[PDB]
Amino acid sequence: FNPVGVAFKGNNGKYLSRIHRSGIDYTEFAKDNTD
Repeated sequence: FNPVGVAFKGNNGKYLSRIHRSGIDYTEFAKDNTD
C-alpha cells in the first residue's frame, strides 16, 4: 500500500549538458524524410 506515492515524487536524472548547437547542424525534426 502506498497511495501517497505516485511516481513524480523522488526522481532525479543526470547532468543535462552535452549538445547545444555548435556541435550539430542537422535537421531531422525540422525537415522530415521521404520513403
